[PDB]
Amino acid sequence: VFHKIRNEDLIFNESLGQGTFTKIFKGVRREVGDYGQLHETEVLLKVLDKAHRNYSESFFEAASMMSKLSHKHLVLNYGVCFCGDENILVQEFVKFGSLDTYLKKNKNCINILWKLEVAKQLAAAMHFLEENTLIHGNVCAKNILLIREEDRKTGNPPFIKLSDPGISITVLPKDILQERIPWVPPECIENPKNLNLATDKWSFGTTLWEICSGGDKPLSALDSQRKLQFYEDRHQLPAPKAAELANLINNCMDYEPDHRPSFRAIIRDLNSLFT
Ligand SMILES: Cc1ccc(Nc2nc(N)nc(CN(C)Cc3ccc(Br)s3)n2)cc1
Repeated sequence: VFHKIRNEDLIFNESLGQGTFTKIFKGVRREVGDYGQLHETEVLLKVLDKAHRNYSESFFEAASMMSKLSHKHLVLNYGVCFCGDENILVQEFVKFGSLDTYLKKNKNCINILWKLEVAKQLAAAMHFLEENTLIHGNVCAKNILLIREEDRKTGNPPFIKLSDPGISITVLPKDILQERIPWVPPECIENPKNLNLATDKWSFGTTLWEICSGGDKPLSALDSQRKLQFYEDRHQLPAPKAAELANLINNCMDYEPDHRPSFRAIIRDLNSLFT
């Protein structure tokens, strides 16, 4: 059960765009913080129409269950505003935003070791979720949030978090799942009830492809029908431009869900690259 935030303490400043049946804003939350200090905290606001009751309930149940598992690589949600005809998730505002946009804005002038570090951090988050048997179901590079850039002087690496899960693919329209190929795995295209921890291993592979491809979207040239044929003919993605993780990508994007490796195994594989 999330902390309730009053509409009166939320200021909406910028309209940023949309997610899946959500509207996204930058704003400020007025709050009493540590030592009783009054703060105006920057927040990322995700707004759902309460008339889409099934979507809203799925969205907030997913955010709540994940926010019960505090972890350094899982986004902080401050709470929720049951805000009239809308329900609003109040999330921390991450300074550098989504990783796919970041990589594009930096023109993929990012070395493989940076990419490896981000993959290790995501894998650490996913291992924690796996140990907690919590399915995320929407792993993608847009949901990797960059808290801090690398600092070459100190040797500090970039630092990421994984965003909230959003509406479950067990509730979303089939057309949305197909648009989300190749993040949504083939078994969930066949039947969304096949959602399983194995789903996240597949999507982790697709996410690593995105990271290695500078924020390109795999299969962007394919409409939904060509994306179905992609899975029918059992194709794999092409090796990304930075090919060091291509084997891992393909091992995670296994058409047999039960064969996808555990996140402990994935981490050991990541740790073994470059001796
Ligand atoms: C330009 C800029 C810079 C930083 C941030 N900060 C941020 N903080 C959080 N917590 N999450 C996100 C990304 N998630 C996927 C929500 C969004 C979906 C669509 C958009 Br557009 S933002 N961005 C946002 C915009």
